[PDB]
Amino acid sequence: VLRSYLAKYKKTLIIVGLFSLFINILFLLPSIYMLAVYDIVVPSTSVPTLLVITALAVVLYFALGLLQSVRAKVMQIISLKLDSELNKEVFTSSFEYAIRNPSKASAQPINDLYQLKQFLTSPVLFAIFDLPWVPIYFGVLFVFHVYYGVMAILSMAVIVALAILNEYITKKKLKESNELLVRSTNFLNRALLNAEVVEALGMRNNLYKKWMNFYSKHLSAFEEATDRNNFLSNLTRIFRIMAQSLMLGLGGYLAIKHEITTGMIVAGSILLGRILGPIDTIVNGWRQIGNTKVAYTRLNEFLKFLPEPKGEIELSNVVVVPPEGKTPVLRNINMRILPGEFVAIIGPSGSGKSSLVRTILGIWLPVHGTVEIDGADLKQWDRDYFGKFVGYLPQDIELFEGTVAENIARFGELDSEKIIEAAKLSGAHDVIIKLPDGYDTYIGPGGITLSGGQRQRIALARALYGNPRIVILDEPDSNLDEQGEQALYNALIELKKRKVTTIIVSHRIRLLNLVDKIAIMQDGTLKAFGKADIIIQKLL
Amino acid sequence: LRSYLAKYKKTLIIVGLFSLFINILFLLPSIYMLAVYDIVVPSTSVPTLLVITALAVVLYFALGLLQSVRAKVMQIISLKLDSELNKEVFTSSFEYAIRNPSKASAQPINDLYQLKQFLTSPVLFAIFDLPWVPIYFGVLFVFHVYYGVMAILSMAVIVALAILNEYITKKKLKESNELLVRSTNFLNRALLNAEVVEALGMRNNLYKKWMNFYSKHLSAFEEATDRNNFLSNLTRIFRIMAQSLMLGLGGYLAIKHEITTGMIVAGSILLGRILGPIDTIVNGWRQIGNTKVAYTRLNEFLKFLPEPKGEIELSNVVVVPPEGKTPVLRNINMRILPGEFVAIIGPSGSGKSSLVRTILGIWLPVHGTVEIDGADLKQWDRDYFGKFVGYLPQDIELFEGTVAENIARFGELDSEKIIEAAKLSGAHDVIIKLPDGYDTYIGPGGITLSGGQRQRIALARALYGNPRIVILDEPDSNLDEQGEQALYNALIELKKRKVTTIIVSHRIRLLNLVDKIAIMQDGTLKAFGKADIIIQKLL
Ligand SMILES: Nc1ncnc2c1ncn2[C@@H]1O[C@H](COP(=O)(O)OP(=O)(O)O)[C@@H](O)[C@H]1O
Ligand SMILES: Nc1ncnc2c1ncn2[C@@H]1O[C@H](COP(=O)(O)OP(=O)(O)O)[C@@H](O)[C@H]1O
Ligand SMILES: [Mg+2]
Ligand SMILES: [Mg+2]
Repeated sequence: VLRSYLAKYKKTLIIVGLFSLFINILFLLPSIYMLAVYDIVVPSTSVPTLLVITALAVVLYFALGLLQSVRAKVMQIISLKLDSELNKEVFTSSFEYAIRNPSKASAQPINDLYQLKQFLTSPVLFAIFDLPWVPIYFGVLFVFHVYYGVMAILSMAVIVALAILNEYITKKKLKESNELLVRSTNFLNRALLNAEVVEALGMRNNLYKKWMNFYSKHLSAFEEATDRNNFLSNLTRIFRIMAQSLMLGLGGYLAIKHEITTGMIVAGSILLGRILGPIDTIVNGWRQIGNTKVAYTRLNEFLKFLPEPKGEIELSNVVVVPPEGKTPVLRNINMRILPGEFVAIIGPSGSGKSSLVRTILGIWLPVHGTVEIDGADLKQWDRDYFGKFVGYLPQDIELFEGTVAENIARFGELDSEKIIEAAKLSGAHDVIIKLPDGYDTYIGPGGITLSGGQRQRIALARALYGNPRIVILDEPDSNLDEQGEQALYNALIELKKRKVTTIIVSHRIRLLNLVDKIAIMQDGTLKAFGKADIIIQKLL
Repeated sequence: LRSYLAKYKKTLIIVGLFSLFINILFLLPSIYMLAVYDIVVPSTSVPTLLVITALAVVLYFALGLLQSVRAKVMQIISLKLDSELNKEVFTSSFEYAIRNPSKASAQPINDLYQLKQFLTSPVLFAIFDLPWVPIYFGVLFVFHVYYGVMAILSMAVIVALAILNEYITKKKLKESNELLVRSTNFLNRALLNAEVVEALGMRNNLYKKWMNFYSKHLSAFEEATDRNNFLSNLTRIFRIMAQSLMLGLGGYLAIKHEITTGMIVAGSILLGRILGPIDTIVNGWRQIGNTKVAYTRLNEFLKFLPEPKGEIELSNVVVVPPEGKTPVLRNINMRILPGEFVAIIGPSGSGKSSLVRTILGIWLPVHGTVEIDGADLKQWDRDYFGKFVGYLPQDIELFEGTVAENIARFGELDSEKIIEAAKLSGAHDVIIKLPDGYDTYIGPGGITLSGGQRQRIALARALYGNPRIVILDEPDSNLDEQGEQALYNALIELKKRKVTTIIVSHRIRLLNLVDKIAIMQDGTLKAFGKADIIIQKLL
């Protein structure tokens, strides 16, 4: 719905439409200064009247240019009010969207938003705004004589024809050529993440074959598109010259007879170059209209996605299907984790324990049943506020581009106090010291500039930042060393004495004692969930 | 460097000869205009009127052709340029992204797209007409002296406005573009971690951090277009006004005794062609601007361009990671004999993965040598070398595609070979339970798989091809009891196959199989000796 309405809010298009008209009227001046002169050459009044009409011409041209220059700065502001309102919604909606549709997710909505702003500022757009006021030119050429604009009609029927033809032989190629370019871009982006192994196992040429299934199909569309577009963009620019010259052909064949003023011989041809003018410039730069309309529809779809916790968690009749999953990954999960309770989630890798984690948090939505936090049904909590009360350390850690302090603070306001205790609790503090420029050390995208073991320590501090009521650690011991594990162990102990409801996905036995309740998963179903001492019995 | 590939082509002289003829053929619109006034003086009969018209039409049908061939050629020039640079950009991006992880993106492919667009665009044809503007200049002044002055004193005005347009946008187009890419890159990188973002609700927080790039892009995109358009507007109106002021002098010179009768218009027409190209240039200097950015960036991006028995040896090796000033490996000295196992243990951050990444030749040292069997400072072509090595990185780097493909390193799908590799790694047990097991669609990186499953497959890829050297960088992170048991069996079989295996792990079981052990600390190889010795001294 809002897809069109966000651009529809700007009603200045009439204010520019009304305005475009006034521009188009002054465009007659070069043609007025054509007839006005030959109505001065014959009467031979060179010294005075020409120069007034010259002054008239120059002055009106400054007025012409003035009424034409300010049109541009309006579309620019239109592009900003367009940008500012869409800018935030694009960046926020993308994160929520890239979880429901992880297959298709990139910064393309920005580049397309960028592509639109370019269209509004582009010269081709104004060439469209000049067209709805062409019937004025169609008239002034006809009021002088009927044999003239017959060419104007019959040339328009030929020029408009070529412009229409340019679409239907490139509409099917460009829309394809633009898209497959994005697929090739994304494929390379995803692959470049794994550049390390690609170089290790030298499988760059092997991936090149795989990459060619998208790129070779892009070129085949780009070649035909530009070729056919160039073929006809040339026919429209040259027909502007021939048709103008043919006006002299009939502007002489009918001017040797005094039906036409001796000066109107030329003025008639000029007006044709302007009736057929915008269409020429349109087809010449039709790719802008192409890619900005392709970029339009692309940014279009993307925008269609638009108390205090105490510790009780509950799952009732829960079935979860992962985004783009087809098959259910969690089947009939029934569990109630009381406040301040510890929970170890053990089991094999096919179990779906990270899925139970992701659905308890609310990352994944259950297709059946409900997830209740503090009895209250989840999805009623605000995503932005609910985050300050929960802690999360995923399996893939997921640190961000920024400094250590920023990361731990979830890129909130850097509270030198809050950050220290978070690092003191997680034990991350003793690692963050060693960094060149501790706490202020720059971490590359994802955390590439840091050891995975170090990353997880810092990733823990972030989880325990601001003393959350719920803590979900998903295999926080992967990549950790002896010290890092001792740190995690201490954090759990202190956390248990603070009475923080915690869930740890871990099979490390040293921490299994302080668990109270173990949950066993198997084949996407909750096989067992009871007191830890009771589960450990059943496990021997 | 990039230009030497453009300089390869000498067809630009054919562009020269053709563009030359175009400038001659562009005289007809005004010459035909003259031919009209020469019908009038004699009132030469009207069948002759349709004759010169017939001449004009047939001449224009040739004008369009010699001008559309340029479009047919420049179009072809862009393709043979692509096919020469296409693979080079793709294959180097992986090398580049390891040396330049900060600027690691698919951008260099996008810059290629921008150039191919520039060769096809109408704006480029305007540039090819400039060096023969003196032609129109000629007919204009040779006709009348006072006309030639206008053409000089006019050209100097648009050229002025055109040069103003340069150094008031040359500074912002570079920035407006550069930061939009870094805003793109930042988002993509940050969008990989959407899982936490949604969990901890820090999207608005990232937005504040992200605006340090986009707001600077907007302030650059805004000012660049505002300044550019204002100047482009002083060029479009000036062409219309300069053409009108030509008739201003065109009329004065008809009442004075001069042969200006009828060419009064032909001057304005020819002038419109002298000021024709530049008008179309400034109207779209954005393209020329962004292509110059795309040109240099892709040019800069392109500036970077027996069988092993299983003996590895490092000597005086000093390694500094990409984009770090400090060394991460300091004077590492060790030799791994063929078929010898090696455990790399040490505190987290001591530089184990670093020692791994340099043995494999991913990172290059600033000092010292990495020799494989013979003195071989990465003289191997990695495309051939990759067949002989197996690698399981800490981050378990799978790709979008089938398990089969991933295990085969996207080589030809050998129905047999994949399974033997899997049966070795123990992945075969796991791969089957997936629906249409061996031909499942693994999402990009393995999002559609449990990380615990991903590491099993990654081991199958490692082992596949019966590699001489096998490096496993912490292959037990996220492994089932069964999966850990599988890796244990895999290592046993590899030791019977006398493979030279380097396992980075501190697990109890593996240290017993591993023959020799290496202890790391502060990027210095603290120790390297027989396992039975070290293990006992770890008490
Ligand atoms: N992003 C995803 N999309 C679809 N299915 C998924 C996704 N991630 C995991 N799965 C499915 O869930 C299973 C793994 O569940 P997971 O929660 O990862 O268990 P664990 O925590 O033990 O690794 C796999 O069999 C896979 O089919
Ligand atoms: N990609 C990188 N860029 C720059 N420095 C790095 C990078 N990776 C690791 N380091 C540096 O090396 C140290 C850890 O080395 P690493 O190879 O991760 O050893 P380990 O794998 O045993 O942690 C860290 O202190 C960090 O400063
Ligand atoms: Mg998991
Ligand atoms: Mg490591």
